[PDB]
Amino acid sequence: MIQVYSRHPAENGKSNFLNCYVSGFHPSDIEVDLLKNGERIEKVEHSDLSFSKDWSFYLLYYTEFTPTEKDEYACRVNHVTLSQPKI
Amino acid sequence: MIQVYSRHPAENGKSNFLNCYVSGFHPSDIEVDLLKNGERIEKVEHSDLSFSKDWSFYLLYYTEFTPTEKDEYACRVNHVTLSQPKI
Amino acid sequence: MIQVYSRHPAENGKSNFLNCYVSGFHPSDIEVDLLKNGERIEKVEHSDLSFSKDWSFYLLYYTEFTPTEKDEYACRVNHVTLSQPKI
Amino acid sequence: MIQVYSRHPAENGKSNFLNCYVSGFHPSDIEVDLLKNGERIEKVEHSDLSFSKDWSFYLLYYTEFTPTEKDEYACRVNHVTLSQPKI
Amino acid sequence: MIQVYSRHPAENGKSNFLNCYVSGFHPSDIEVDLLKNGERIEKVEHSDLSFSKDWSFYLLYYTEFTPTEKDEYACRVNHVTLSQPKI
Amino acid sequence: MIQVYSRHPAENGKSNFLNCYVSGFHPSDIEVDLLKNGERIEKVEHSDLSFSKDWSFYLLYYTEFTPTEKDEYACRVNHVTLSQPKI
Repeated sequence: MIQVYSRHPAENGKSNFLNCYVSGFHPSDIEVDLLKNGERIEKVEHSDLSFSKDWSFYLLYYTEFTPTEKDEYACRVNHVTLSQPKI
Repeated sequence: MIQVYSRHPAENGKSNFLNCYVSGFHPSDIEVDLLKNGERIEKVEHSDLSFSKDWSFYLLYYTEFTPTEKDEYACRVNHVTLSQPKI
Repeated sequence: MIQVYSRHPAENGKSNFLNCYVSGFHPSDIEVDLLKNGERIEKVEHSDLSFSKDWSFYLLYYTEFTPTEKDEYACRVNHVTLSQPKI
Repeated sequence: MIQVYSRHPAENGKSNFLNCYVSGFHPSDIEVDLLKNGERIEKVEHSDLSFSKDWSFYLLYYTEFTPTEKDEYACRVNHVTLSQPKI
Repeated sequence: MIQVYSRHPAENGKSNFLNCYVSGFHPSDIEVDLLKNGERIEKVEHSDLSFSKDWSFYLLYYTEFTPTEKDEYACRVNHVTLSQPKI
Repeated sequence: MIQVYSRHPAENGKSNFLNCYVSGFHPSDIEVDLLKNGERIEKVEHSDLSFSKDWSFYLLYYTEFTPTEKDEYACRVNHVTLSQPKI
């Protein structure tokens, strides 16, 4: 007998907002599961749940890397109000 | 006997809004599952749930990488109000 | 007999907001699990849950790395108010 | 995996022979069985294998029991030979 | 894994022979069994294997028991030979 | 893993032979068993294997027991030979 009681009442402005510049590897809210709720299981073999192997931002082989850039970031944010009254 | 009680009452402005620039690898809200609720299972073999293997933002072989760019980011946000009254 | 009582009532502005510049490897809110709730399980073998192997920001082989850049970061944030009254 | 190896090579003159007088309750070679060889059985309920309840040779109610008998037992057995050579 | 190796090579003149007089309750070679060989059985309830309840040779109620008998037992046995050579 | 090796090579003239008079309660060679060989059994309840309850040779209620008997036992046994050579 397994009983699970999961509650997530409220979320306000969870993630990734009001950003001038976002880049790169940013996966979010990803759920990978096997036999999350299991009862009376004889066997389970050869399970592979590897998310990734190698993280390399710059991987160059016999390369000539010459980027020229002049980037100006001038984002403006005014009067942002977040309210979560709870009674 | 397995009993699950999952509640998600409210979400307001979850993700990825009011952004000047978004790029790259950003998958979201992805669910991959096998036998999430299982009862009286004899066996389960050779399960592969690998999400990915290799993350490489720049992967170059015998390359001449010469990008010239002049990018100006001038986004403006005014009077953003988020309200979640709860009584 | 397994009983689980998990509660997450409230979240306000969780992560990654009001940022001038975000880059790199930043995955978030990722859950990988195997047999999270298990009862009367005879055996489980050969489980692999490796998230990653190698983290290398700069990985170069026989490379000439000559980037020229003049980047100016001038983001402005005014009058940000976060309120979470609880009664 | 259940393996049963039952051998009964030889029987010679098993029972109830060369008898002058046999009477009464003598049942023989009676086998009563339920699920003699069973594998992976979830449940089994309300099994009744009672052979008998009450043994009463003389059961009399308000009876007048007056038997007169003159019985002579004069059986003769000569030169009975039992041979079971085993090589 | 259950392995049973039962051997009964030889029996010679097992029981109840060359008897002048046999009477009463004498059942023989009676086997009553439930789930003799069982593997991976969750439950088994309410099993009744009672052979008998009450043994009463003389059970009389308000009875007049007056038997007259003159019994002579004159059985003769000569030259009984039992041989079981084993080599 | 349960392994049973039972051997009963030889029996010669087991029981109840060459008897002048046999009476009463004499059951023989009776086997009553439940789950003789059992492996990985969760539960077993309410088992009743009572062979008998009460043994009363003379049970009389308000009885007049007046048996008259003149019994003569004159059985004769001559030259009984039992041989079990083992080499």
